[PDB]
Amino acid sequence: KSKLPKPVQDLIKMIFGDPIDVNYEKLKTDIKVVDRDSEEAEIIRKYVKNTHATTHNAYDLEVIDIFKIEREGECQRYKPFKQLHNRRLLWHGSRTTNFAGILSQGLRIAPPEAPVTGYMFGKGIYFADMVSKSANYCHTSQGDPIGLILLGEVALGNMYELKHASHISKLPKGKHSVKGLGKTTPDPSANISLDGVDVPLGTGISSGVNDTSLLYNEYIVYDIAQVNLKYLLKLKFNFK
Ligand SMILES: NC(=O)c1cccc2c(O)c(Cc3ccc(C(=O)N4CCN(c5ncccn5)CC4)cc3)oc12
Repeated sequence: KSKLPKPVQDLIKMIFGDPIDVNYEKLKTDIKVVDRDSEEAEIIRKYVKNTHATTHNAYDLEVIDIFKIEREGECQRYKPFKQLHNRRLLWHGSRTTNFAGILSQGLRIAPPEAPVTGYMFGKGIYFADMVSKSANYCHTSQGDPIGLILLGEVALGNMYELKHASHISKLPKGKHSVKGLGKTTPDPSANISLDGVDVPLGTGISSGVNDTSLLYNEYIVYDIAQVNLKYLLKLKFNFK
């Protein structure tokens, strides 16, 4: 029998579809349950509440569990970016069947053999500031309505801000990331800081950007070391 807390046991069962504690160790990730009552949990629930897009109206989201995560070796990998400016807490969704690999190997760039279809700025690691934009990538359904989503600290630095698809060969000198500019953005006046990381949990407003292909922002880094995975949420999708 497992010596892990029940919510972690349930997470492992979800990810692996060996004993629980053996499957836990395969993730090479410290997983802690975040207390419901805590400042962190309050902030995260607000981020989920406030950044569900109006056009993503097929479902609403309920947070079941919040986990704080620390991948083995992450501290030393992220160190060269830990002091870069413009570090933001951003969403990344993925199918549940991908999470064993994501936690054990981290988020990775798609290999050459994968289609570039779906990647408007070329292969990289993609994030949203609107929970629903990322939650769509969980590919949940009425029959399978529980999904997993990440919050990563992403070291964005100087952003190369684009409005139309462009598979850039290289970042311009002095740039660290790409930001796709959407028509709607979390209200920047509502940004808060959590442990030195900016959290854009404002309700969506018009960005005032015209001549753009994107409804909502997206953020791309091209070096896996610019990501520090921080939280993993188990979400209930309530389909309408
Ligand atoms: N995932 C997000 O939260 C996200 C956020 C904002 C913009 C995009 C945006 O344009 C994408 C692109 C995207 C493009 C292609 C795929 C895609 O098809 N993928 C294949 C499956 N996959 C995977 N398989 C095995 C191991 C690990 N991963 C994940 C990738 C998935 C997503 O994802 C976004």
